[PDB]
Amino acid sequence: VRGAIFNMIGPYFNGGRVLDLFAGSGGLAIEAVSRGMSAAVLVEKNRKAQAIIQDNIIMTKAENRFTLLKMEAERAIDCLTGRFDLVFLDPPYAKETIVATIEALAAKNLLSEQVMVVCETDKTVLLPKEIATLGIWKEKIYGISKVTVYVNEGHHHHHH
Amino acid sequence: VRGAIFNMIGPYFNGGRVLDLFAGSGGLAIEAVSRGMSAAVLVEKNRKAQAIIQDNIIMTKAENRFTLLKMEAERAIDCLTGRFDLVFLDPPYAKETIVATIEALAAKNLLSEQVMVVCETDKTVLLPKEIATLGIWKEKIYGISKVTVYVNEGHHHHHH
Ligand SMILES: OC[C@H]1O[C@H](O)[C@H](O)[C@@H](O)[C@@H]1O
Repeated sequence: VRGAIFNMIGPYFNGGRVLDLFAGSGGLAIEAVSRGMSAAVLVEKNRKAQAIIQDNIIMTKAENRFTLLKMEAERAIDCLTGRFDLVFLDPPYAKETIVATIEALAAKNLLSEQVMVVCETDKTVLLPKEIATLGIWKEKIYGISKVTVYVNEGHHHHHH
Repeated sequence: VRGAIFNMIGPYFNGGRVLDLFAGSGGLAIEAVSRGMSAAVLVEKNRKAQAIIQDNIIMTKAENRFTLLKMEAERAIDCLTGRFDLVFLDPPYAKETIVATIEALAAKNLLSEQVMVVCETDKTVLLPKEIATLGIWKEKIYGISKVTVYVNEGHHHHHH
């Protein structure tokens, strides 16, 4: 569904910083940078996922644009600084706390003025229309998952 | 002071990852990227230093190349994953912390084969010739400071 997600929020980007809080294989972050983002911070504590991410980043030929952090998402939010323009939140079902996480990101001033938060959850997960200062821009349900995209009030339209 | 330091280890670089522990104002990491390093991870626990770093990062017009972590160096090392090509160390309890930090970095396999670990300390601080698998390559004293650079046994000779 990589192409599906990017057809929603992209397909191409104008640079910026990406935060992938539950990076997994690194797919989301890597493709985002590929499609136009400048750099990406990937957070994934899963030992097995690490090796895969490492290899995927090296295969991009622009590996230095990726920073992998082996830590819990909550911990990462309390240690990262600066601001992110695109945030990917695809937590495993049992650890999913989209609302709390976005509120934390906003409270820690980790979101850029023009920010987009892409959430991937089970199809059955209901999310509020507004979280912090963000609002749902798009929501698509395909297969057993649902992708919900939050953006800041006044987020600029995407250029085609 | 930076001109002297970089004439020792540079003066230019063709890409790579920088790690600036006990970053302070982040001056070394920023200059290293300006000279050719690809990206930098800076770790600084002090709140005032963090503010300064964030501001300096903006003045580079290439802020997307920096990742600032607000955490203890020890904690940071346990969360880092990529191999680093250039490491800057200027910590409190210099001699003690430099040895412990290099030992930790080496144990976590966070140093590239051709890594340069650059230590800036008071002129009187005496550092050991060897730490873990590293050894002193260069050491220069000027003004009221001393720069010591550690490298791995297989470090390649540098150009002039
Ligand atoms: O927040 C989303 C926006 O982030 C950055 O500004 C990107 O350059 C832009 O392409 C993207 O639409």
